[PDB]
Amino acid sequence: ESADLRALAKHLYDSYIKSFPLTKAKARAILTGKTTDKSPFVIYDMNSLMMGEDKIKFKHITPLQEQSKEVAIRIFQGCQFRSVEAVQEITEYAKSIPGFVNLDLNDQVTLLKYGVHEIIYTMLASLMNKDGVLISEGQGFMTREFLKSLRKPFGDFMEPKFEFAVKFNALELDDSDLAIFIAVIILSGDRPGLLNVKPIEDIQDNLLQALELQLKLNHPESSQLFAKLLQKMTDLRQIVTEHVQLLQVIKKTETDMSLHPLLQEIYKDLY
Amino acid sequence: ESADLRALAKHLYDSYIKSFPLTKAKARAILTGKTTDKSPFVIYDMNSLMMGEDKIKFKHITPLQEQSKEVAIRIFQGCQFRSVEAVQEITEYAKSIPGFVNLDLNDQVTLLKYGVHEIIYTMLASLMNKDGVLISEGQGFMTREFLKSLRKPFGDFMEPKFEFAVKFNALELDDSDLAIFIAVIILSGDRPGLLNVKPIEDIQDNLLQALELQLKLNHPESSQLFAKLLQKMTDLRQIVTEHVQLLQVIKKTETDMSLHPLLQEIYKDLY
Ligand SMILES: CCCc1c(OCCCOc2ccc3c(ccn3CC(=O)O)c2)ccc2c(C(F)(F)F)noc12
Ligand SMILES: CCCc1c(OCCCOc2ccc3c(ccn3CC(=O)O)c2)ccc2c(C(F)(F)F)noc12
Repeated sequence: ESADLRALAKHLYDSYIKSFPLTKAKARAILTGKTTDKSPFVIYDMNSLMMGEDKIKFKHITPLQEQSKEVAIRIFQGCQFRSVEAVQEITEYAKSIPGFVNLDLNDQVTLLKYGVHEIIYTMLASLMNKDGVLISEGQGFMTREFLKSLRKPFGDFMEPKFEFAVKFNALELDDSDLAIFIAVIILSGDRPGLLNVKPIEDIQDNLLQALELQLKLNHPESSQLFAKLLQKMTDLRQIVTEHVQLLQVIKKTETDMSLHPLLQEIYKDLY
Repeated sequence: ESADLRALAKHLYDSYIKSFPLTKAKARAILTGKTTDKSPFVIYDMNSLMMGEDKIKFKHITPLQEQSKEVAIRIFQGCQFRSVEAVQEITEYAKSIPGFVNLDLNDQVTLLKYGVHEIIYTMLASLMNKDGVLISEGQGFMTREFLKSLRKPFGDFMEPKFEFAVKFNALELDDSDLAIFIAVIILSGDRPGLLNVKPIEDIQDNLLQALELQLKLNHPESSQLFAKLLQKMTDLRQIVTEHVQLLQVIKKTETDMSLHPLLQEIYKDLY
């Protein structure tokens, strides 16, 4: 039913605004300059990075760890911290998705374990453009060129996400759209080790309907926007697999690395 | 006018029926012996428990967790699992209380965050009699005696809710009464961190009027039920402070640390 599907859309959007501090609308305002409260410090090379990290004078020290390593590894650690925080926000949002908490508790973990990074790259695009990405709660902007030039492996962890973002952002989705798309990703019946597949697919079918209606009602001039959005779901999967492999590379080229206890669990036995 | 207050009550009752599948009328019929045809499985001890635990799995894999830990901890974890489910139902009901979704987003989160526990205990009384509580949407019935027999910490974690349900159920409230009372509790202007108190009080004032007329009409012979009902909140606030306080001890003296990413994160400045 339309009325129902519209209510679900409205619901997902609300918990989305509640679960994710930096939305696309806000990210865009900062990137476009439209907003007015604090222009982002730009990090595009080694000297601006030092000044950006030590910029800590009027801006206190983020909850993330300090440092005592090289640049590449220090960015890797910042990506981990930030990624761990995202996971906490996505889990909170996942709980508001009608049906999700009613699922077998093991499948709730499985859908989270496999859909988390897919969601992190999808939403990370909201903070990107072809020249860089907003960091530190929209406080800074690290250029694509800088991140791409990091010694060997580290650089390849970044560029892929950018090529994805540039194509994903051409779809022009907004928060209300993304709120439903994210939910479609989490309720994926094809995740490895799911015990009760059908109940999860029935919910996804419902969200898929809500998403289609949402796309037709918010972008009436965008032909097949629904299909082209679902296609990007394959791009996401490639990002994660690629990422998982570069993680294997890093185990051979770096010394004591070790990921955060929460990220280690997600990657334990991951495709 | 009465008519508007009565129309609000009916709106609240209808939303309530949609948000909460197992109503008091339904539960009381099961707790008694109406339409004798599906007497729930009664768990009255450890053997019966495990006998019915794998009985709601003997069919298929969809419990809350299975045998592989201390029974007391496993029952405590099932309570958490169900608690997170109830939160989602309460949230959905909240959205139907006139005025709620128009409040500041942050305040909504805050009202729910502190109100849910008071609501969960209030509503659990509908599923209890002096001797036990209906579980798994009325599929099971676990005896208060058994809940009480759980080792020291866990046992006295359950009994206070039974002590509260007996005294509460003596007020003889029905679903149409409870729908309004629930709404009154959610719209409490004294929760910590509320940004706009005035509007929350204005809404609650209209609900207090609705609840009072409802009680005056539905229970004419129950002298001052309205006042006695408001007074029960002091007992609920107390029950919550106890439960929260007892949660401290549990967090400070236990092994199993695998919980639901809701209640935990939810607790903040929570008395
Ligand atoms: C979600 C990370 C987004 C991100 C950036 O996005 C670029 C693409 C990031 O791709 C990732 C995402 C997650 C990552 C890594 C490396 C490890 N992880 C953690 C994980 O795999 O869960 C790389 C770039 C820089 C930062 C920083 C900074 F280092 F500046 F503090 N924090 O977060 C960044
Ligand atoms: C809402 C709990 C209701 C309840 C029961 O009610 C007894 C009183 C429950 O009191 C509570 C209420 C909330 C609770 C706990 C323990 C943790 N929580 C979550 C929380 O409030 O933080 C205990 C008893 C057993 C179960 C089970 C079973 F273990 F059988 F699967 N599921 O749910 C039960």
